[PDB]
Amino acid sequence: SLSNKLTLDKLDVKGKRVVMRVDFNVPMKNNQITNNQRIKAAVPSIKFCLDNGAKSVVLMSHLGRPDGVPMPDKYSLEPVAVELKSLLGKDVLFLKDCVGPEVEKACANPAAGSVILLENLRFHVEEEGKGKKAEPAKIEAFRASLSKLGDVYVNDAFGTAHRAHSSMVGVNLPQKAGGFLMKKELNYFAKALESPERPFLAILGGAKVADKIQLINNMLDKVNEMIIGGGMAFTFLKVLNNMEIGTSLFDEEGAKIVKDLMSKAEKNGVKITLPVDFVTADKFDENAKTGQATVASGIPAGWMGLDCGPESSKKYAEAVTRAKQIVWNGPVGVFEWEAFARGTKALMDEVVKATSRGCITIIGGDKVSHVSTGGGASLELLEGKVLPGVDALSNI
Repeated sequence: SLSNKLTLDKLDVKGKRVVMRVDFNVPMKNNQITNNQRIKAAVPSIKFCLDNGAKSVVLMSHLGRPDGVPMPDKYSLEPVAVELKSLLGKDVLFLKDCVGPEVEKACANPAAGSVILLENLRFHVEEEGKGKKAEPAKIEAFRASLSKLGDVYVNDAFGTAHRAHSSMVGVNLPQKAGGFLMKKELNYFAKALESPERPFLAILGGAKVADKIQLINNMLDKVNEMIIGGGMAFTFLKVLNNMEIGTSLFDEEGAKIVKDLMSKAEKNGVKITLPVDFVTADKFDENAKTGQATVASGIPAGWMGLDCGPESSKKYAEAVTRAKQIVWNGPVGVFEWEAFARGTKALMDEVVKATSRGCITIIGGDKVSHVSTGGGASLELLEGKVLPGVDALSNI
């Protein structure tokens, strides 16, 4: 909801220093970024600021969960600065901290047009307001320091909008505006949820049932169809079909409530699509020996299902084909491992094809309508919850 919040499009930034919270919390391997989507997504906001004469843009974010200990050897934002420099065609000055005298001096009056990226906010216990306990006078000093780094604050950190952390809710500046990414994300989910195109399909995958209960319930009140996929589905199939599932994931708490989810699906007229066949593995390994199973065959003892199989992909494809809107959150298989990526890659293929014929296609965690930068924050929007990062924006 941004009708009564200040937004970047109406913020005057000419000759002003902008401190901007972003979600640059990007997947990483051996200090190489493996998905730069979250960095690219902040670009419109940054460039609007530069193009309208900001004196500076100070970007701040966390990365991973270093729990309030400075971990520059493992969870440094420095690779992001390098990546952002390409994206912008502008020098990015990387500061090895995010608060204190040195950072304050670097941000006091930078050369016109400067883009500055601070180090991981979570190197300070005062950001989360807890660590692996915070002191109010320390949290206050942390926040007072971030508040010096610009004249105006912008929150473009949609992916972190569910976290009531100091950089998200604690910044004390007269004007705190929602960025273009904040707006775009909220608009898309608001349209999808309040004015859906129909049939409305949700594809939900993931490992467990018990932590997805509220999500599933809230989705059942809005959708026409739901795919339940990923390791979750083994819980449903053991309960509903007494499928023999081997060593695959089994949610003992979620098993107890599958009856109730299906009851809600039924009274709402929601067609549930579960997988019907599987790619099995002999261990939880990328280079495990692999096989095949169906619901009817069962999964042989000692083996686990790590991807859906080809007939499940035809069934998932039936539901995609009928859809005019799709919201997909969670994997249907362990696609980080190529042997177990076919179900996900096939489903992505159908979803891309649906976008080509006019289907609204929303993915979370240009061949689709909207690739969300929010995993958890979007999961929170889908369960009907408030976003502290949005609430804390200044009102008009």
